[PDB]
Amino acid sequence: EINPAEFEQVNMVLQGFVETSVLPVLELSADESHIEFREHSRNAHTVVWKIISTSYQDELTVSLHITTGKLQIQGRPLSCYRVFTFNLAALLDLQGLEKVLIRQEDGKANIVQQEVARTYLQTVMADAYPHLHVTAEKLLVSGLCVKLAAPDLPDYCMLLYPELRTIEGVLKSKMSGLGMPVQQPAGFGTYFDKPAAHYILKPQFAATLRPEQINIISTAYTFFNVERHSLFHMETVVDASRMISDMARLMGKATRAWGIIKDLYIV
Amino acid sequence: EINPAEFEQVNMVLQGFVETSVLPVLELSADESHIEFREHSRNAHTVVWKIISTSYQDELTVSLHITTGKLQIQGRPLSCYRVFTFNLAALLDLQGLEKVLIRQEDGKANIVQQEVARTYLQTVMADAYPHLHVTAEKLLVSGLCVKLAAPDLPDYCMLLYPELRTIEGVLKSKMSGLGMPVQQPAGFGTYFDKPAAHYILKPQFAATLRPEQINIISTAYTFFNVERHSLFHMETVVDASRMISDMARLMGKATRAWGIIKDLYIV
Repeated sequence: EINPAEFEQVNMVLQGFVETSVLPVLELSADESHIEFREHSRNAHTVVWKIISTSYQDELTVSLHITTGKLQIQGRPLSCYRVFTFNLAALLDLQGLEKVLIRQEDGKANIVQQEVARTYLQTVMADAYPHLHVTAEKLLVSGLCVKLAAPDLPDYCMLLYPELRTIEGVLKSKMSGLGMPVQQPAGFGTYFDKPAAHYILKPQFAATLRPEQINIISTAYTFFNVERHSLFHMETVVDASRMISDMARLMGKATRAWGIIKDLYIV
Repeated sequence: EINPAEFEQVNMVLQGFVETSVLPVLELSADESHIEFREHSRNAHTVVWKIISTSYQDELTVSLHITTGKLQIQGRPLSCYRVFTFNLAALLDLQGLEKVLIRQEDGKANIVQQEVARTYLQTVMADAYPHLHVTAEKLLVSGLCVKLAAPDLPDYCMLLYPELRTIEGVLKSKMSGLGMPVQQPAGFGTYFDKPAAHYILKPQFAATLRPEQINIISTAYTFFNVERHSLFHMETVVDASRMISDMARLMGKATRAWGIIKDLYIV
């Protein structure tokens, strides 16, 4: 089989944006070692940026229509798209999140009864649910509505974005509160070694913690890192046999993610 | 406020029926003390039954179009409708179940990703999920899809049907396996007393059981009886302040029901 993402064209418009909101998303995107951005043009009505990959040939055009608040994304749904929409995701309303995650118009996430999707999230998070940050709760509920109404797609891998962005925020605040700030250079990596396939906290940082703190931080970062690396580096384009074509398999990854999120809050 | 159900007309058609399937549903319906049915006409193509209430003036016309398999229901969505569709519910496909529970055409339960609705049910049922009867699992999953895609309704009370029918089946098999068969005359009631607002097993039947068996059977039957009585006797028409206008409140009843179902299986 062949992954269809590299033959696909993206040209979508997202509502309710101002430039102050878009700048940090571009900067976050450019923290990836293969991603950079630049401003291409600016006048009174429109500002256009270009996100490019320094590895594979790829360029994403992002246009803010200032007067209307509309943010347009144009290109292919490859690495620049995956990176930019990941960092954009927590800012989006339900309509916008669905568009970036399923890459179609006329999605149906807006027909899902939100209170029923919330009771789903309440059940899985259990004693973690009241600890959820406002942004996380909204992203996870909106992400559940997107999963619940997803159309038939060849690859569901992008539907894990709400969980992975949520892991990122909780991991960041948890490590920061434990004396391990995560900031722009080095990032998470200054805290972890990687023998075999798993990341474990370096000895000097582990030595300050209890064993359950050590374990949840290491297992959370490993899951976040491996899953996000696979998405950002198009691993399922390079190896189409790894496409998540089964929604039950996607949910298997989502339930694992929910368990990590839960543990990150109750420790 | 006023409940709109008594001003509403129902005329819907359900797919894939044969007469052998419909007869027991009519007979079950006529086990209610205020409900009776009769066959009105029969030829080679169509058989028509009439369900009537002996209390309030109400008549439901049920027509089986034999050649096409279509089962038509015509009347008002009052007591005969509530009783007949309750006993019909476990027989219906997703489209049919949605029609009887929301009373509209063009529902959207068919766009819900079933595997995501299943993982919802798997999470709430926990160690009970592998114990679920085939019919119960299908009804609960289909019922979840109906809740998830329900349109804006003034009264969501009917959306508890999948849970209440499921409680009924598990309660029946559990009591039967414990020496307490539930059959057509007397029914459940020959096993229970009712002091105050709660049903408790009669002493001679309690004396054979362990305390947790006694408690779950009594709390399950109380919930089933009170909730179903309120639906069958139009309590939210008589007292419109009790309409379940909030989907969060409906889900509160559904989660309680799920907990009873769970306990009924793990005892």
